Amino acid sequence: AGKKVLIVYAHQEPKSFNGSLKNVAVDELSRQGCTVTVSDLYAMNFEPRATDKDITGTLSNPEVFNYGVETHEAYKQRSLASDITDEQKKVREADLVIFQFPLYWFSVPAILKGWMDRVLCQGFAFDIPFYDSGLLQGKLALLSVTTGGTAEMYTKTGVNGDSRYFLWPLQHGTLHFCGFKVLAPQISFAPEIASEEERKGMVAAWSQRLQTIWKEEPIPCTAHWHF
Amino acid sequence: GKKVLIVYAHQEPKSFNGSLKNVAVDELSRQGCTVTVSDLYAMNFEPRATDKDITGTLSNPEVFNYGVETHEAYKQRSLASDITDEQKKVREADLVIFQFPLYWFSVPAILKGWMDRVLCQGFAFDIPGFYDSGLLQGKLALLSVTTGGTAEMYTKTGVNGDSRYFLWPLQHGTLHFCGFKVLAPQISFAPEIASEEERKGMVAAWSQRLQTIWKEEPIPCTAHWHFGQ
Ligand SMILES: Cc1cc2nc3c(=O)[nH]c(=O)nc-3n(C[C@H](O)[C@H](O)[C@H](O)COP(=O)(O)OP(=O)(O)OC[C@H]3O[C@@H](n4cnc5c(N)ncnc54)[C@H](O)[C@@H]3O)c2cc1C
Ligand SMILES: Cc1cc2nc3c(=O)[nH]c(=O)nc-3n(C[C@H](O)[C@H](O)[C@H](O)COP(=O)(O)OP(=O)(O)OC[C@H]3O[C@@H](n4cnc5c(N)ncnc54)[C@H](O)[C@@H]3O)c2cc1C
Ligand SMILES: NC(=O)c1cc(N2CC2)c([N+](=O)[O-])cc1[N+](=O)[O-]
Ligand SMILES: NC(=O)c1cc(N2CC2)c([N+](=O)[O-])cc1[N+](=O)[O-]
Ligand SMILES: [Zn+2]
Ligand SMILES: [Zn+2]
Repeated sequence: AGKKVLIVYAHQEPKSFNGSLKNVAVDELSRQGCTVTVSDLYAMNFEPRATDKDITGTLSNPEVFNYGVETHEAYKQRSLASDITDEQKKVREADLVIFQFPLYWFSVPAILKGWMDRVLCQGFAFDIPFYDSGLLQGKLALLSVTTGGTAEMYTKTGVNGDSRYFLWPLQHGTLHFCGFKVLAPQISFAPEIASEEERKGMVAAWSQRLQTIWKEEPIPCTAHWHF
Repeated sequence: GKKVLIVYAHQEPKSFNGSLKNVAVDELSRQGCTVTVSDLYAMNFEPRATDKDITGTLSNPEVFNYGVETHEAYKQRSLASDITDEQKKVREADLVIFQFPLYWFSVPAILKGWMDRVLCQGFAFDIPGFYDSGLLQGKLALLSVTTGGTAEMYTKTGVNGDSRYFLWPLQHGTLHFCGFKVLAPQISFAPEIASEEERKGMVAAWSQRLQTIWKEEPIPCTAHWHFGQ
């Protein structure tokens, strides 16, 4: 009872296939009785750049600027920019964080990379001394990604290599590092090339999966699993 | 008459990344290379991929698709001038160096947005016309990366796994995809942790390698190189 879900959504176009996957997730989780929140990064015009503007008032060291150190101190002293702290409050509350994005250069769009860079700061998401000691432990995360390339292109012997290869920085380097349990990713291959029956199939496979995500076991987020 | 582009992503000129950038400029300049630096934070480079990147009529205003609309805008010469400025720098370069701190096992978002917006279809690749037939064929690229984690942490049985694991999306998914020959990356491990002499050692090791980069062969940018299966 009482689950909270955050969808971090990174697509420019509401009528896009990513938009449809986002809306189906909202409708399905909402129908289940979940509390749902969406961060529509493009709609918020989310700032992706990691700068000194992220710290309100005086800097820890004005002579030489170190983003990691200065955000860590600002977090502790409650003087991070309000857009960062609004996102952190959403993450703190969520039991599950879904990231919904098109694959850009085997990775996340820059706007979503900037959300990770700015929101997941030391003191909040991890400290030194991460992974299993990571501060977001107990939370689930699940990447829902769309690609331009077909499934066949993303195999061990295909041009792009296994899709698990590009997931490692996101799943292990980021999500696991912060203490998340990672659910198996949802990959919708090459929707722009797909038939309208296929696109419907992939959208329904997504909603079908959402009906039972609370029963899913996390993946073993290991080198072995990805490689 | 070699031309070099450094795409540089650090907020602070006094940083370790700034030092590596400066010795690259100094050393390449001393050899007689033509050198350009794109200092992204200093340019306040726009990382977001939006419809502002296209001037003039969208091909399909009703449903906006960034890849389609930028491809068409490239061909029509209606991309925003900050994108076209960077493309002219890439077009002219024999060697592109990326210099950046590792952020979440990847590039900082500002540099990610440079890749997302500069390397568009028609310019960097076509469908078909990618990997070994990518449009930037004949050009060299080199990642010069700094990390918070030490070398021990970035081994096969280290906490982070091998450093080559995180290089795949950049080296293969992006640089090789666009037709670049990729040189072996320069990784400067954990400079904030290092001693004064070890930081100097790492700077001098970069300088020293640059003296001879024109003699280097590219790596085999393969799954086996990155992953050893
Ligand atoms: C900078 C950049 C870098 C990229 N790098 C990579 C990369 O490294 N690797 C890779 O594989 N790809 C890459 N791509 C391709 C990219 O991942 C795809 O273009 C994207 O995933 C397609 O998803 P979409 O939401 O944008 O689809 P859309 O084009 O918006 O939708 C596909 C079709 O589905 C339709 N649709 C919408 N909703 C529904 C619904 N309810 N039911 C049925 N149909 C519907 C739409 O009308 C549309 O025709 C890159 C693209 C860009 C722009
Ligand atoms: C959002 C974020 C995400 C991150 N994710 C990762 C990650 O996934 N993995 C990881 O390993 N790390 C990660 N880090 C750490 C990051 O990679 C390091 O902080 C960065 O690489 C350190 O490089 P720097 O240039 O900033 O060093 P600096 O902060 O500048 O410090 C290095 C020292 O070298 C000194 N120095 C400068 N020039 C010279 C010179 N000429 N000779 C001798 N000494 C000199 C400086 O004064 C300084 O004391 C992350 C950091 C942030 C903020
Ligand atoms: N269709 C594809 O296979 C494709 C398409 C694009 N662009 C056209 C959308 C990109 N990409 O931009 O990196 C990459 C791939 N890819 O398989 O690595
Ligand atoms: N020093 C490290 O070990 C380190 C430090 C940082 N931050 C403090 C600079 C990050 N990181 O930001 O995810 C990651 C790692 N890491 O090895 O995966
Ligand atoms: Zn892991
Ligand atoms: Zn390759």
